Amino acid sequence: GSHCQKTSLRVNFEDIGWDSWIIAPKEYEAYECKGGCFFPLADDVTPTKHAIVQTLVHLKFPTKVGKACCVPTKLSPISVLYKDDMGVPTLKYHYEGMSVAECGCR
Amino acid sequence: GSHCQKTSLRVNFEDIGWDSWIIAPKEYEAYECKGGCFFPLADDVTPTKHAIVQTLVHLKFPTKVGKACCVPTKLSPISVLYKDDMGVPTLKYHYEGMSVAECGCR
Ligand SMILES: [Cl-]
Ligand SMILES: [Cl-]
Ligand SMILES: [Cl-]
Ligand SMILES: [Cl-]
Ligand SMILES: [Cl-]
Ligand SMILES: [Cl-]
Ligand SMILES: [Cl-]
Ligand SMILES: [Cl-]
Ligand SMILES: [Cl-]
Ligand SMILES: [Cl-]
Ligand SMILES: [Cl-]
Ligand SMILES: [Cl-]
Ligand SMILES: [Cl-]
Ligand SMILES: [Cl-]
Ligand SMILES: [Cl-]
Ligand SMILES: [Cl-]
Ligand SMILES: [Cl-]
Ligand SMILES: [Cl-]
Ligand SMILES: [Cl-]
Ligand SMILES: [Cl-]
Ligand code: NA
Ligand code: NA
Ligand code: NA
Ligand code: NA
Ligand code: NA
Ligand code: NA
Repeated sequence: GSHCQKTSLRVNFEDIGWDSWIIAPKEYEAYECKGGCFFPLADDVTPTKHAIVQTLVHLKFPTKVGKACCVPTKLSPISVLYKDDMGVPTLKYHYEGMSVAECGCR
Repeated sequence: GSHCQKTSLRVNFEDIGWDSWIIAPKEYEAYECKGGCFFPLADDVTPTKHAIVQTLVHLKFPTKVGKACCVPTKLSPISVLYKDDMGVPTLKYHYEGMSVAECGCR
């Protein structure tokens, strides 16, 4: 059963070019939503009626319409130590939208 | 600029096998979110920080991590005339989550 779930994704801030303004941490766990949104669906997929309808339409017209996507439905914040406009290391205690909390078909 | 926007998708309830319980309408406009989530991004894409971070990581490791997805971020309801458990045509005035209102990279 390769369905929509949260899997591991470690993100190094230097690789994405954010080390120019983020001092710490060097890496953090962002996770990622991976998996198919096809039927039969599952309980924790938590689909919208539109993703269900869209998946059905994709099944009958695969070349015209795409299928639903496994995306983050809830995000959690992290804390980062960034450079202030005057070079002062300032802590952003709740940097929102950085880590995946829940996944779902949308 | 092939970016994340709302495009047309007409859904026939008979094709998706929902005509067994939905009397009317035969078809309705559900729309769909289509388009790339790559950079440079746009204003109405309205990305989360995780979709931005994920797209960056995808750019540097295309085979390990997938990119962000263009998905519905807000849904609108429709009205359907369905069969009651005793065969009575009943109107569901607000059948939620059926039509796309806004799109975005998630
Ligand atoms: Cl299965
Ligand atoms: Cl199902
Ligand atoms: Cl829904
Ligand atoms: Cl939902
Ligand atoms: Cl297919
Ligand atoms: Cl397509
Ligand atoms: Cl979100
Ligand atoms: Cl706290
Ligand atoms: Cl904060
Ligand atoms: Cl923030
Ligand atoms: Cl462009
Ligand atoms: Cl951008
Ligand atoms: Cl965000
Ligand atoms: Cl947002
Ligand atoms: Cl690519
Ligand atoms: Cl992949
Ligand atoms: Cl939604
Ligand atoms: Cl009304
Ligand atoms: Cl209602
Ligand atoms: Cl409803
Ligand atoms: Na087709
Ligand atoms: Na997907
Ligand atoms: Na999200
Ligand atoms: Na790679
Ligand atoms: Na997409
Ligand atoms: Na949605």
